[PDB]
Amino acid sequence: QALLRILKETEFKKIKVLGSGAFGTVYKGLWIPEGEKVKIPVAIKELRANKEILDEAYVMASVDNPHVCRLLGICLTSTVQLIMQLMPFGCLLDYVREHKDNIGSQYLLNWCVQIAKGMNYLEDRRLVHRDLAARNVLVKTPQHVKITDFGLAKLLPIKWMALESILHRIYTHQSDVWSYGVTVWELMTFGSKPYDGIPASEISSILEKGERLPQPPICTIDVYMIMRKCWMIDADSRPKFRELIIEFSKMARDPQRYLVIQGDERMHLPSPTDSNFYRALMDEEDM
Ligand SMILES: COc1cc2ncnc3c2cc1OCCOCCOCCOc1cc(F)c(Cl)cc1N3
Repeated sequence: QALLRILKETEFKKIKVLGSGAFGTVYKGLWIPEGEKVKIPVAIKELRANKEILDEAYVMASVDNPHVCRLLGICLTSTVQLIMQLMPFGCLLDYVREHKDNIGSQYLLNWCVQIAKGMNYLEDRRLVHRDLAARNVLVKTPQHVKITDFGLAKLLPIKWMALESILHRIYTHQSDVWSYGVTVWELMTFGSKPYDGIPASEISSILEKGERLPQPPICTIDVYMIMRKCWMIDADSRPKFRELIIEFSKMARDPQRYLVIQGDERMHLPSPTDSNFYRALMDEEDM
């Protein structure tokens, strides 16, 4: 395909390590096009059957949405190194932790809109994410986040999975809606760990008995009810992503009534001069 570039070992180098998961290790790298002197920053994930890999990979490189990250290139040899575009701000989970007092309700609600927009695109393409979490939402600019780690799931998180995924390994677009709720909960708690102190082996036990994540202190009841319907036992009773896009888009038009944060009227707001400046330098895709 013309979308997944197959790279040689000799045309890219790992430079600095950025993080790891229980799947692979993410490096900041450099691509040196053959015959050129430039060095282009890329992100590289070295994972811990080659045809199966390439096939799932083509499926990945076929995502064309402003809020979904595209797999750009691959190098199948010693280890499976995956190449995508570098996001200098990092993952959305770390971003809300380092800035846990200077994030206003306009940003948080718009992030919820965009993640749902990206998830809705995955459902239209009939692709199940399987690993949605704040750690797997990247920040391109503060005004533009993107969902990442799409396919790595099958190519290779108890507290984010739905009960039916935990009990029966059933992953559907509605179990992704459960995962979306936990991702939204994480953002409204500024990066708190869900079920902190609870062993992962016991989560399905507490889920069956009716307990859910408690109400974050900044959430009104309108926002918390959306998160609670995402955790209904009946998977067909959970909201659809298209319904979530509409609901968070409404609340983003009056952020102060649905989120109570201290100084929200003193926090930075996306400026047109600022949004145009970010676009010309870091974010030229369509939107
Ligand atoms: C500025 O720092 C970063 C820039 C990045 N640019 C692009 N992609 C990244 C980046 C990760 C960074 O580090 C922050 C913390 O690490 C994040 C650990 O979990 C998120 C991993 O999600 C991925 C999945 C993948 F398949 C591929 Cl290929 C790449 C990434 N991650």
